[PDB]
Amino acid sequence: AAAAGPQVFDVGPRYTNLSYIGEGAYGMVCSAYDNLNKVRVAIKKISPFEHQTYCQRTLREIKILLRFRHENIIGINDIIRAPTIEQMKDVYIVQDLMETDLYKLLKTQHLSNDHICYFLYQILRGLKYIHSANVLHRDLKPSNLLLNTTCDLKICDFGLARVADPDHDHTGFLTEYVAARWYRAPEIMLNSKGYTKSIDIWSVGCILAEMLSNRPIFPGKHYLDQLNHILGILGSPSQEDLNCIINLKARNYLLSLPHKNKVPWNRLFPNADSKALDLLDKMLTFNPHKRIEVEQALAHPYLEQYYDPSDEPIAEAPFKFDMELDDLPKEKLKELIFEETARFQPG
Repeated sequence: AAAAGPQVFDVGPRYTNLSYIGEGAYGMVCSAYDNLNKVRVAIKKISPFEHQTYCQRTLREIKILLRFRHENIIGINDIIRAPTIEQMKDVYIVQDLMETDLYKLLKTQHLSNDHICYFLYQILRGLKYIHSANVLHRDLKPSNLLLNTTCDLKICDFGLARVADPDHDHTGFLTEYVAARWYRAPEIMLNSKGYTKSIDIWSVGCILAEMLSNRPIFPGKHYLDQLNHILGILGSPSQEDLNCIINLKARNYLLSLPHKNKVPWNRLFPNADSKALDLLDKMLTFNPHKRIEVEQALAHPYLEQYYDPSDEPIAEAPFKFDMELDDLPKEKLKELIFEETARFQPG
């Protein structure tokens, strides 16, 4: 039983020279030498079967990532688990080794306008595929964007992902949310469950702004502070935009706030390409109805060096129906995880 910061990191025959590369979700991550493909790889140990919540996120992510096949979405190369449900306590997920992520890179590295353009292009190319599969990522943030040494970008972490459900998106004011505060669309704090594609475009807009300055654009300390940060830059919502918020607690909260004028993007980002700020403006639109769609963003002039819709594939097999994991008991979720991982068994 090969050990790492001894705990058990027991990874097949084929995965050797374990080097600890931090902590993940329900276990730890280590790089290793894939003795078959003769390439170094990332292996995540997942230990979720105790907690119903851990089981749902683990299954959701595995079902999505095995169905997706796209250059800008992290793939599962392999899954190591016991041959029986009884012996299965841990799952190991093998993925392409990505040396860094955009969080780590933004902490220390200035991005050129060309890198910002290329990274955004790749984010939106992967997001087009995701949305075309009727899936929302719901937790896009720099740490969920993996990069290698040749600047290939892959979206990861579909733990909070859901099938899109715009018909059922409405909710009351101050409804609890799980996804990273700083990347939350304004509507999440007002009247949205985050079941529409527009919530992911907002997150990408936030990431673009963070790429332009190396600092999060809306670093809210609390749930309503998130809103204050947003309205500090976009200014008070228009009457028309308020008219779309029929929820009285949310509308009267917004009406209670002092009037704020829009801060021009060119004032926050004086060194930024004007086309990037044009596209940022359209991604960070208050009204989710007026917010640019992924395919429109790809067609924006900022991305004209890369834009090729024939080379921006969509999903063959969208998740047409809700994945009803909400109140399956753990034991059902462990069996589905077992069944979902079966294709990787010599067995």
